[PDB]
Amino acid sequence: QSMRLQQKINDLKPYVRHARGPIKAYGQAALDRASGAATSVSFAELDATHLDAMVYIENQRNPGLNLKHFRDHYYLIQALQSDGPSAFRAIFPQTCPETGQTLKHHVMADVRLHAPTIIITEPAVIVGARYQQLQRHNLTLEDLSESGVPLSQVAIIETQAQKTSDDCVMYSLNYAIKAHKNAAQFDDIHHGLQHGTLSTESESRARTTLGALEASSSYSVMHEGAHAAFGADVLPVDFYKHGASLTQAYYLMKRPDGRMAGRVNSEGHSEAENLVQRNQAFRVKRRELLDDETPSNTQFSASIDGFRLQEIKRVLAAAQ
Ligand SMILES: CC(C)(COP(=O)(O)OP(=O)(O)OC[C@H]1O[C@@H](n2cnc3c(N)ncnc32)[C@H](O)[C@@H]1OP(=O)(O)O)[C@@H](O)C(=O)NCCC(=O)NCCS
Ligand SMILES: O=P(O)(O)O[C@H]1[C@@H](OP(=O)(O)O)[C@@H](OP(=O)(O)O)[C@@H](OP(=O)(O)O)[C@@H](OP(=O)(O)O)[C@H]1OP(=O)(O)O
Repeated sequence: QSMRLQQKINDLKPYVRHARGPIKAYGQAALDRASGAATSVSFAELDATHLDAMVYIENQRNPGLNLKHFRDHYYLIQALQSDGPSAFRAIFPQTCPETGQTLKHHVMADVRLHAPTIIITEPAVIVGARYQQLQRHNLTLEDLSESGVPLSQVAIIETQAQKTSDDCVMYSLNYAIKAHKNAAQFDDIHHGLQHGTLSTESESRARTTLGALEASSSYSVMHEGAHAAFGADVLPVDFYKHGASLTQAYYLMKRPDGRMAGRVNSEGHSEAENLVQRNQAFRVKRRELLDDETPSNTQFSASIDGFRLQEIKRVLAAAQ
Protein backbone atom coordinates (compact mmCIF):
# COMPACT_ATOMS: atom_id res chain seq x y z
CA GLN A 1 0.00 0.00 0.00
CA SER A 2 1.28 3.45 -1.00
CA MET A 3 0.21 6.94 0.05
CA ARG A 4 0.36 8.42 -3.48
CA LEU A 5 -1.81 5.79 -5.15
CA GLN A 6 -4.12 5.94 -2.11
CA GLN A 7 -4.37 9.70 -2.59
CA LYS A 8 -5.32 9.10 -6.21
CA ILE A 9 -7.97 6.64 -5.03
CA ASN A 10 -9.41 9.21 -2.62
CA ASP A 11 -9.48 11.70 -5.49
CA LEU A 12 -11.34 9.36 -7.84
CA LYS A 13 -13.76 7.57 -5.46
CA PRO A 14 -16.41 10.29 -5.31
CA TYR A 15 -16.51 10.69 -9.11
CA VAL A 16 -17.11 6.96 -9.56
CA ARG A 17 -19.56 6.84 -6.64
CA HIS A 18 -21.52 9.53 -8.46
CA ALA A 19 -21.18 7.99 -11.91
CA ARG A 20 -23.90 6.10 -13.77
CA GLY A 21 -23.65 3.74 -16.74
CA PRO A 22 -20.77 1.43 -17.72
CA ILE A 23 -18.29 4.10 -16.73
CA LYS A 24 -19.27 3.71 -13.07
CA ALA A 25 -18.52 -0.02 -13.31
CA TYR A 26 -15.23 0.69 -15.07
CA GLY A 27 -14.23 3.29 -12.49
CA GLN A 28 -15.08 0.92 -9.66
CA ALA A 29 -13.01 -1.82 -11.26
CA ALA A 30 -10.14 0.65 -11.57
CA LEU A 31 -10.43 1.66 -7.91
CA ASP A 32 -10.38 -2.02 -6.91
CA ARG A 33 -7.40 -2.57 -9.20
CA ALA A 34 -5.44 0.31 -7.66
CA SER A 35 -6.39 -0.41 -4.04
CA GLY A 36 -4.77 -3.83 -4.30
CA ALA A 37 -7.97 -5.86 -4.54
CA ALA A 38 -8.77 -8.57 -7.07
CA THR A 39 -10.00 -7.69 -10.56
CA SER A 40 -12.53 -10.17 -11.96
CA VAL A 41 -12.09 -8.80 -15.50
CA SER A 42 -9.42 -8.07 -18.14
CA PHE A 43 -8.29 -4.44 -18.16
CA ALA A 44 -7.07 -4.42 -21.76
CA GLU A 45 -10.70 -4.78 -22.81
CA LEU A 46 -12.01 -2.27 -20.27
CA ASP A 47 -9.42 0.33 -21.24
CA ALA A 48 -10.00 -0.38 -24.94
CA THR A 49 -13.72 0.28 -24.47
CA HIS A 50 -13.42 3.49 -22.46
CA LEU A 51 -10.45 4.89 -24.37
CA ASP A 52 -12.45 7.33 -26.50
CA ALA A 53 -14.07 9.20 -23.62
CA MET A 54 -10.60 9.84 -22.41
CA VAL A 55 -9.00 10.70 -25.68
CA TYR A 56 -11.64 13.42 -25.91
CA ILE A 57 -10.89 15.14 -22.61
CA GLU A 58 -7.16 14.78 -23.24
CA ASN A 59 -7.52 16.48 -26.61
CA GLN A 60 -9.36 19.22 -24.76
CA ARG A 61 -6.73 19.44 -22.00
CA ASN A 62 -3.86 19.75 -24.46
CA PRO A 63 -4.97 21.31 -27.76
CA GLY A 64 -2.61 20.05 -30.43
CA LEU A 65 -2.39 16.55 -28.94
CA ASN A 66 -4.28 15.22 -31.98
CA LEU A 67 -4.88 11.78 -30.41
CA LYS A 68 -7.06 9.30 -32.32
CA HIS A 69 -8.45 5.85 -31.51
CA PHE A 70 -8.64 3.51 -34.51
CA ARG A 71 -10.56 0.25 -34.26
CA ASP A 72 -8.14 -1.39 -36.71
CA HIS A 73 -4.62 -0.64 -37.94
CA TYR A 74 -6.11 -0.35 -41.40
CA TYR A 75 -8.09 2.67 -40.23
CA LEU A 76 -4.73 4.20 -39.41
CA ILE A 77 -3.73 3.66 -43.03
CA GLN A 78 -7.03 5.17 -44.20
CA ALA A 79 -6.34 8.16 -41.94
CA LEU A 80 -2.84 8.56 -43.40
CA GLN A 81 -4.25 9.00 -46.90
CA SER A 82 -5.72 12.39 -46.02
CA ASP A 83 -4.61 16.02 -46.06
CA GLY A 84 -5.22 16.08 -42.30
CA PRO A 85 -3.06 17.56 -39.54
CA SER A 86 0.70 17.70 -40.14
CA ALA A 87 1.23 15.80 -36.89
CA PHE A 88 -1.09 13.41 -35.06
CA ARG A 89 -0.90 10.42 -32.71
CA ALA A 90 -3.00 7.25 -32.91
CA ILE A 91 -3.72 4.31 -30.59
CA PHE A 92 -4.66 0.96 -32.10
CA PRO A 93 -4.71 -2.81 -31.42
CA GLN A 94 -2.64 -5.22 -33.54
CA THR A 95 -4.30 -7.76 -35.83
CA CYS A 96 -3.78 -11.54 -35.89
CA PRO A 97 -2.48 -12.40 -39.41
CA GLU A 98 -3.94 -15.92 -39.34
CA THR A 99 -7.42 -14.88 -38.18
CA GLY A 100 -7.78 -11.20 -38.99
CA GLN A 101 -9.07 -10.62 -35.47
CA THR A 102 -7.98 -7.70 -33.27
CA LEU A 103 -6.12 -9.04 -30.24
CA LYS A 104 -5.74 -6.18 -27.74
CA HIS A 105 -1.98 -5.47 -27.49
CA HIS A 106 -2.40 -1.77 -28.33
CA VAL A 107 0.35 0.49 -29.55
CA MET A 108 0.70 4.21 -30.18
CA ALA A 109 1.92 5.86 -33.38
CA ASP A 110 3.45 9.32 -33.54
CA VAL A 111 2.84 10.40 -37.13
CA ARG A 112 4.08 13.24 -39.32
CA LEU A 113 2.61 13.80 -42.77
CA HIS A 114 4.56 15.33 -45.64
CA ALA A 115 5.78 10.40 -47.96
CA PRO A 116 4.51 10.05 -44.33
CA THR A 117 6.70 9.13 -41.34
CA ILE A 118 5.47 6.77 -38.63
CA ILE A 119 6.83 6.10 -35.16
CA ILE A 120 5.29 3.11 -33.36
CA THR A 121 6.13 2.99 -29.64
CA GLU A 122 6.13 -0.40 -27.92
CA PRO A 123 5.40 -0.19 -24.17
CA ALA A 124 6.36 -3.86 -23.73
CA VAL A 125 8.61 -5.84 -26.09
CA ILE A 126 8.85 -6.27 -29.88
CA VAL A 127 9.30 -10.03 -30.00
CA GLY A 128 7.06 -11.39 -27.25
CA ALA A 129 6.71 -14.78 -25.57
CA ARG A 130 6.10 -17.00 -28.61
CA TYR A 131 7.35 -14.53 -31.25
CA GLN A 132 3.75 -13.26 -31.54
CA GLN A 133 4.23 -9.51 -31.14
CA LEU A 134 6.97 -9.85 -33.75
CA GLN A 135 4.82 -11.30 -36.53
CA ARG A 136 1.97 -8.98 -35.61
CA HIS A 137 4.26 -5.97 -35.92
CA ASN A 138 5.24 -7.61 -39.19
CA LEU A 139 1.64 -7.53 -40.40
CA THR A 140 1.29 -3.86 -39.44
CA LEU A 141 4.55 -2.94 -41.17
CA GLU A 142 3.69 -4.87 -44.33
CA ASP A 143 0.32 -3.17 -44.58
CA LEU A 144 1.85 0.26 -43.96
CA SER A 145 4.31 -0.64 -46.69
CA GLU A 146 1.81 -1.59 -49.40
CA SER A 147 -0.15 1.47 -48.30
CA GLY A 148 2.69 3.40 -49.89
CA VAL A 149 4.70 4.33 -46.82
CA PRO A 150 8.37 3.27 -47.20
CA LEU A 151 9.45 0.96 -44.36
CA SER A 152 12.72 2.90 -44.09
CA GLN A 153 10.55 5.70 -42.69
CA VAL A 154 8.79 3.69 -39.96
CA ALA A 155 10.33 3.07 -36.54
CA ILE A 156 9.23 0.76 -33.70
CA ILE A 157 10.71 1.77 -30.35
CA GLU A 158 10.76 -0.84 -27.61
CA THR A 159 10.74 0.79 -24.16
CA GLN A 160 10.25 -2.24 -21.91
CA ALA A 161 8.82 0.14 -19.32
CA GLN A 162 5.69 -1.99 -19.04
CA LYS A 163 6.15 -5.34 -17.36
CA THR A 164 2.50 -6.39 -17.12
CA SER A 165 0.34 -7.79 -19.91
CA ASP A 166 -2.73 -5.84 -18.89
CA ASP A 167 -1.80 -2.15 -19.12
CA CYS A 168 -1.23 -1.79 -22.88
CA VAL A 169 -3.76 0.96 -23.49
CA MET A 170 -2.84 3.14 -20.51
CA TYR A 171 0.83 2.97 -21.42
CA SER A 172 -0.14 3.88 -24.97
CA LEU A 173 -2.17 6.85 -23.71
CA ASN A 174 0.50 8.21 -21.37
CA TYR A 175 2.94 7.73 -24.23
CA ALA A 176 0.69 9.78 -26.54
CA ILE A 177 0.46 12.62 -24.03
CA LYS A 178 4.21 12.46 -23.46
CA ALA A 179 4.87 12.34 -27.20
CA HIS A 180 2.92 15.59 -27.47
CA LYS A 181 4.70 17.13 -24.47
CA ASN A 182 8.05 16.15 -26.00
CA ALA A 183 7.23 17.22 -29.56
CA ALA A 184 10.70 18.58 -30.37
CA GLN A 185 12.72 15.37 -30.07
CA PHE A 186 10.07 13.51 -32.04
CA ASP A 187 10.37 16.19 -34.71
CA ASP A 188 14.09 15.41 -34.74
CA ILE A 189 13.44 11.69 -35.13
CA HIS A 190 11.06 12.42 -37.98
CA HIS A 191 13.49 14.72 -39.77
CA GLY A 192 15.88 11.79 -39.52
CA LEU A 193 13.35 9.24 -40.79
CA GLN A 194 12.49 11.41 -43.78
CA HIS A 195 15.95 10.55 -45.08
CA GLY A 196 15.44 6.96 -43.96
CA THR A 197 17.70 6.85 -40.92
CA LEU A 198 17.42 6.47 -37.14
CA SER A 199 19.81 7.95 -34.56
CA THR A 200 22.19 5.50 -32.84
CA GLU A 201 20.11 2.56 -34.04
CA SER A 202 23.29 0.51 -34.53
CA GLU A 203 23.98 0.33 -30.79
CA SER A 204 20.40 0.75 -29.60
CA ARG A 205 18.73 -1.94 -31.70
CA ALA A 206 20.82 -4.60 -29.97
CA ARG A 207 19.51 -3.54 -26.57
CA THR A 208 15.99 -4.65 -27.56
CA THR A 209 14.51 -8.16 -27.60
CA LEU A 210 14.42 -7.75 -31.36
CA GLY A 211 18.17 -7.23 -31.23
CA ALA A 212 18.81 -10.40 -29.26
CA LEU A 213 16.70 -12.36 -31.73
CA GLU A 214 18.38 -10.78 -34.77
CA ALA A 215 21.78 -11.56 -33.27
CA SER A 216 20.83 -15.11 -32.23
CA SER A 217 19.17 -15.97 -35.52
CA SER A 218 21.14 -14.05 -38.17
CA TYR A 219 18.22 -13.94 -40.61
CA SER A 220 15.56 -11.25 -41.02
CA VAL A 221 12.85 -11.81 -38.43
CA MET A 222 11.19 -8.41 -38.76
CA HIS A 223 10.62 -6.77 -42.14
CA GLU A 224 13.53 -5.51 -44.24
CA GLY A 225 13.78 -1.76 -43.87
CA ALA A 226 11.82 -0.98 -40.70
CA HIS A 227 13.92 0.71 -38.00
CA ALA A 228 13.94 -0.12 -34.28
CA ALA A 229 15.63 1.04 -31.07
CA PHE A 230 15.50 0.99 -27.27
CA GLY A 231 13.47 3.81 -25.71
CA ALA A 232 16.09 4.94 -23.19
CA ASP A 233 18.43 6.07 -25.96
CA VAL A 234 15.96 7.92 -28.18
CA LEU A 235 13.06 8.91 -25.91
CA PRO A 236 13.04 11.39 -22.99
CA VAL A 237 12.73 10.26 -19.36
CA ASP A 238 8.96 10.95 -19.48
CA PHE A 239 8.39 7.54 -21.07
CA TYR A 240 9.86 5.73 -18.07
CA LYS A 241 7.93 7.52 -15.33
CA HIS A 242 5.58 4.53 -15.30
CA GLY A 243 8.16 1.79 -15.48
CA ALA A 244 7.14 -0.97 -13.10
CA SER A 245 10.72 -2.14 -12.58
CA LEU A 246 12.77 -0.31 -9.93
CA THR A 247 15.88 -2.06 -11.23
CA GLN A 248 15.07 -0.37 -14.54
CA ALA A 249 14.87 3.01 -12.79
CA TYR A 250 18.22 2.42 -11.11
CA TYR A 251 19.86 1.29 -14.34
CA LEU A 252 18.38 4.31 -16.11
CA MET A 253 19.60 6.88 -13.60
CA LYS A 254 23.02 5.25 -13.93
CA ARG A 255 23.29 6.12 -17.63
CA PRO A 256 26.41 8.12 -18.66
CA ASP A 257 24.49 10.71 -20.71
CA GLY A 258 22.34 11.29 -17.65
CA ARG A 259 19.19 11.94 -19.62
CA MET A 260 17.22 9.72 -17.26
CA ALA A 261 18.79 11.03 -14.06
CA GLY A 262 16.95 14.34 -13.91
CA ARG A 263 13.77 15.41 -12.16
CA VAL A 264 10.54 13.76 -13.36
CA ASN A 265 7.86 15.90 -11.71
CA SER A 266 6.88 19.47 -12.65
CA GLU A 267 9.21 22.20 -11.41
CA GLY A 268 6.29 23.64 -9.45
CA HIS A 269 6.93 21.19 -6.62
CA SER A 270 8.17 21.69 -3.07
CA GLU A 271 9.52 18.15 -3.00
CA ALA A 272 11.54 17.24 -6.08
CA GLU A 273 11.43 13.73 -7.55
CA ASN A 274 13.52 11.63 -9.95
CA LEU A 275 12.84 8.29 -11.67
CA VAL A 276 13.86 6.02 -8.78
CA GLN A 277 12.13 8.20 -6.18
CA ARG A 278 8.92 8.20 -8.20
CA ASN A 279 9.17 4.43 -8.61
CA GLN A 280 9.58 4.11 -4.83
CA ALA A 281 6.60 6.43 -4.29
CA PHE A 282 4.34 4.03 -6.22
CA ARG A 283 6.00 0.83 -4.95
CA VAL A 284 3.58 -1.98 -4.08
CA LYS A 285 3.52 -5.80 -3.95
CA ARG A 286 2.06 -7.74 -6.88
CA ARG A 287 -0.78 -10.13 -7.43
CA GLU A 288 0.18 -13.71 -8.34
CA LEU A 289 0.66 -16.95 -6.49
CA LEU A 290 2.10 -18.21 -3.23
CA ASP A 291 3.46 -21.50 -4.60
CA ASP A 292 5.16 -19.61 -7.38
CA GLU A 293 6.89 -16.85 -5.43
CA THR A 294 9.44 -15.06 -7.58
CA PRO A 295 13.09 -13.96 -7.32
CA SER A 296 13.91 -10.21 -7.16
CA ASN A 297 11.50 -7.93 -5.35
CA THR A 298 7.97 -9.22 -5.89
CA GLN A 299 7.09 -5.54 -5.85
CA PHE A 300 6.83 -3.00 -8.64
CA SER A 301 5.56 0.48 -9.45
CA ALA A 302 1.78 0.73 -9.85
CA SER A 303 2.19 4.30 -11.15
CA ILE A 304 0.37 3.40 -14.37
CA ASP A 305 -2.74 2.43 -12.39
CA GLY A 306 -2.57 5.87 -10.80
CA PHE A 307 -2.44 7.22 -14.32
CA ARG A 308 -5.66 5.30 -15.01
CA LEU A 309 -7.35 6.74 -11.92
CA GLN A 310 -6.16 10.15 -13.11
CA GLU A 311 -7.73 9.76 -16.55
CA ILE A 312 -10.99 8.55 -15.04
CA LYS A 313 -11.13 11.53 -12.64
CA ARG A 314 -10.56 13.85 -15.57
CA VAL A 315 -13.31 12.25 -17.66
CA LEU A 316 -15.88 12.02 -14.84
CA ALA A 317 -15.17 15.61 -13.81
CA ALA A 318 -15.43 16.66 -17.46
CA ALA A 319 -18.86 15.09 -17.95
CA GLN A 320 -20.50 16.57 -14.83
C1 LIG B 1 10.17 -8.32 -19.84
C2 LIG B 1 9.90 -9.80 -19.65
C3 LIG B 1 10.04 -10.55 -20.96
C4 LIG B 1 10.91 -10.37 -18.64
O1 LIG B 1 12.02 -9.55 -18.64
P1 LIG B 1 12.54 -9.42 -16.95
O2 LIG B 1 11.81 -8.18 -16.57
O3 LIG B 1 14.05 -9.49 -17.08
O4 LIG B 1 11.89 -10.68 -16.20
P2 LIG B 1 12.09 -10.42 -14.55
O5 LIG B 1 11.65 -11.74 -14.03
O6 LIG B 1 13.52 -9.96 -14.37
O7 LIG B 1 10.97 -9.31 -14.12
C5 LIG B 1 11.65 -8.43 -13.28
C6 LIG B 1 10.84 -7.17 -13.18
O8 LIG B 1 9.49 -7.42 -13.59
C7 LIG B 1 8.73 -6.61 -12.74
N1 LIG B 1 7.29 -7.01 -12.81
C8 LIG B 1 6.24 -6.48 -12.06
N2 LIG B 1 5.04 -7.02 -12.34
C9 LIG B 1 5.33 -7.95 -13.33
C10 LIG B 1 4.50 -8.84 -14.03
N3 LIG B 1 3.15 -8.87 -13.77
N4 LIG B 1 5.01 -9.68 -14.98
C11 LIG B 1 6.36 -9.58 -15.18
N5 LIG B 1 7.28 -8.80 -14.60
C12 LIG B 1 6.72 -7.97 -13.65
C13 LIG B 1 9.30 -6.83 -11.33
O9 LIG B 1 8.95 -5.80 -10.47
C14 LIG B 1 10.81 -6.68 -11.70
O10 LIG B 1 11.15 -5.40 -11.63
P3 LIG B 1 12.07 -5.04 -10.08
O11 LIG B 1 13.24 -6.01 -10.12
O12 LIG B 1 12.34 -3.58 -10.27
O13 LIG B 1 10.94 -5.35 -9.15
C15 LIG B 1 8.51 -10.04 -18.99
O14 LIG B 1 8.35 -9.41 -17.75
C16 LIG B 1 7.36 -9.55 -19.90
O15 LIG B 1 7.06 -8.36 -20.05
N6 LIG B 1 6.62 -10.55 -20.55
C17 LIG B 1 5.51 -10.18 -21.43
C18 LIG B 1 6.03 -9.90 -22.85
C19 LIG B 1 5.10 -10.55 -23.87
O16 LIG B 1 5.20 -11.70 -24.27
N7 LIG B 1 4.07 -9.75 -24.38
C20 LIG B 1 3.92 -8.35 -23.92
C21 LIG B 1 2.82 -7.68 -24.72
S1 LIG B 1 1.41 -7.31 -23.60
O1 LIG C 1 0.27 11.92 -17.88
P1 LIG C 1 0.02 13.42 -18.10
O2 LIG C 1 -1.23 13.55 -18.96
O3 LIG C 1 1.21 13.96 -18.88
O4 LIG C 1 -0.14 14.20 -16.59
C1 LIG C 1 0.90 14.80 -15.96
C2 LIG C 1 1.68 13.89 -14.82
O5 LIG C 1 1.41 12.54 -14.95
P2 LIG C 1 2.50 11.24 -15.16
O6 LIG C 1 2.90 10.62 -13.82
O7 LIG C 1 1.87 10.14 -16.02
O8 LIG C 1 3.80 11.65 -15.88
C3 LIG C 1 1.73 14.37 -13.26
O9 LIG C 1 1.01 13.61 -12.37
P3 LIG C 1 1.67 12.49 -11.21
O10 LIG C 1 1.15 11.07 -11.44
O11 LIG C 1 3.19 12.43 -11.25
O12 LIG C 1 1.32 12.87 -9.76
C4 LIG C 1 1.50 15.94 -13.16
O13 LIG C 1 1.58 16.39 -11.88
P4 LIG C 1 2.95 16.86 -11.06
O14 LIG C 1 4.15 16.97 -12.00
O15 LIG C 1 2.76 18.22 -10.37
O16 LIG C 1 3.32 15.88 -9.94
C5 LIG C 1 0.25 16.50 -13.93
O17 LIG C 1 -0.96 16.11 -13.48
P5 LIG C 1 -2.31 17.17 -13.16
O18 LIG C 1 -3.11 17.42 -14.43
O19 LIG C 1 -3.28 16.57 -12.11
O20 LIG C 1 -1.88 18.53 -12.61
C6 LIG C 1 0.59 16.29 -15.48
O21 LIG C 1 -0.32 16.93 -16.29
P6 LIG C 1 -0.41 18.59 -16.58
O22 LIG C 1 0.17 18.97 -17.95
O23 LIG C 1 -1.85 19.12 -16.51
O24 LIG C 1 0.43 19.36 -15.53
